[PDB]
Amino acid sequence: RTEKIYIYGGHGLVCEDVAKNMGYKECIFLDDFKGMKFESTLPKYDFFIAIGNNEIRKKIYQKISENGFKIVNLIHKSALISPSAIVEENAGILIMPYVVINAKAKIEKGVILNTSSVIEHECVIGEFSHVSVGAKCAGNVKIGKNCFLGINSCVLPNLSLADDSILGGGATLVKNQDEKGVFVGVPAKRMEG
Amino acid sequence: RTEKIYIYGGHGLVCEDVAKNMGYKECIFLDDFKGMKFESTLPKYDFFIAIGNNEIRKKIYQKISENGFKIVNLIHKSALISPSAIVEENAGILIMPYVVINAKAKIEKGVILNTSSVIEHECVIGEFSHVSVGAKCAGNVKIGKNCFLGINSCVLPNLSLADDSILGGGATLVKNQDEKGVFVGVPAKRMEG
Amino acid sequence: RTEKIYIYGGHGLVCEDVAKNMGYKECIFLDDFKGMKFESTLPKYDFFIAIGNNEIRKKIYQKISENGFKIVNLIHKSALISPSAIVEENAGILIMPYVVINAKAKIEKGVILNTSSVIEHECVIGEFSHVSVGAKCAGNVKIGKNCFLGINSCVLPNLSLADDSILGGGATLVKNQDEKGVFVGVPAKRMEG
Repeated sequence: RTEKIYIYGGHGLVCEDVAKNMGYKECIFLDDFKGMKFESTLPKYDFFIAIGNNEIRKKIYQKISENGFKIVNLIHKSALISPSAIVEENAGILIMPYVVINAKAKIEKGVILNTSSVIEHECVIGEFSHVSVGAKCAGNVKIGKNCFLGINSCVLPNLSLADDSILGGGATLVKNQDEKGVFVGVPAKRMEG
Repeated sequence: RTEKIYIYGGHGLVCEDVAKNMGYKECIFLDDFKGMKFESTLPKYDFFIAIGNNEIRKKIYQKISENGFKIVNLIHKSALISPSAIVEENAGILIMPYVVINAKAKIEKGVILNTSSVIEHECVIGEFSHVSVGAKCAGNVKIGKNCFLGINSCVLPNLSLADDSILGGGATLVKNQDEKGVFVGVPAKRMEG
Repeated sequence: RTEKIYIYGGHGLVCEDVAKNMGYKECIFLDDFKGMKFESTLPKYDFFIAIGNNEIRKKIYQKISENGFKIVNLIHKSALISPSAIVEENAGILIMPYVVINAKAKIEKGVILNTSSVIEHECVIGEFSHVSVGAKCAGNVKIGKNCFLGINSCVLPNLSLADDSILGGGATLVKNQDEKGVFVGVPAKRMEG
């Protein structure tokens, strides 16, 4: 790993913290879409994309890769990752604070695993997916590409979620899909005074 | 930090554990409202208030402060706190086991952050609030003073909760307030045999 | 503790990881019901039962015990356990990644505490119960024997759950029982396109 890091990017601050938690001494913030074609003249420190938004993550990932930078994973030192889990190497993957990834799970490329999320044994988490704060996937769950799992959501064991799907905050997925969809919980209801 | 600690106070036991996890060698239990005016004759070891109940916490906090004691924070050594987060110094704040507080969050004075709760980047948590076990605040959430977030509850990003509000166990807050209120989830329903 | 471990048993892989996280150097997988009466001829390394299923756990536990093996607890080194908590010694108890067990809680014999679950102060968790991923018991909760708490479920403080009960994924228990029962949450609802 390099000693400084370029961070492209609120989610930028959190990525700075994870980078500094790993050995990084200096974070360099860039947030310039159009200046990106010139950035190839810069010293090749490690890069990270602190977006988003799957899908700007993905676009900018591709532009930065094609400009000769290495886009590393940021994994905080708190995360517990089984030696048999597969985390795509140098793939712009963010692994928060207190994440757990258990035996033979697979995390692909530019996934976000947000703080205290749990990926159980034998999960796949597809490319450019966002598993948010405290979201939990039970054993053998298959999350497709460009999915969003909202805060405190969960997925029961052995289930698949199709590409481009949204699981709302506090929702529990109970059924296999193959078709993309959106997947809401209950709403705290104000009690009337 | 002092070597012994006075603990005013079930929540008392848990506070004893956190104090001992930090370097404290001896915990001294007091639970005497009326004897408190005499306690000023005692050796000034660090103090902690292991109530409650916001609001007895607050009252007793004020009486103990005015009697010449320092009321410290108890932060277990498991908690992960961003160097840019603000935790009010010496302010009777309890931070449990596996709590995470991310970049630029603010925790004020006599807050309880119970075990495995998560305070995301740029939260405020107002004075004498109780964020209970496994409760999670997404980025930029504003919790008012004397609020209660029930077990396994969550608040979606960018939302504010007004002073004196209650979020029930397992509930998800989805909407801005400014008015105080109470904010219930669903009830596991016994299936009939 | 012995240097190798027999593991009887997906949940087997996860148990291998916990054993290796503790000092174990080699895991030996057995999954032979009928060959078990001969296994008494083997070297008496530590044993663990990586089932299940309460209740095969229990049956096989009893057969392996009667064959002269010690069935140890597997506790990952991440788990935080109050010095005043009681974890039944050498009792086939699995304690995952990021579990917290607070002051004066009791964990009996062949319980599963799955990853990031939380057992608050003064809980009992009865024999051969399964507290699953991210499930949380508030203070003074009594879980009976052979109970199942589903993923991301919770139990409010001071409540009892009777023997042989099931709490569904994402459900919140709000009421005392004494009678066994089953105890469902809400279902993420696909929104229609």
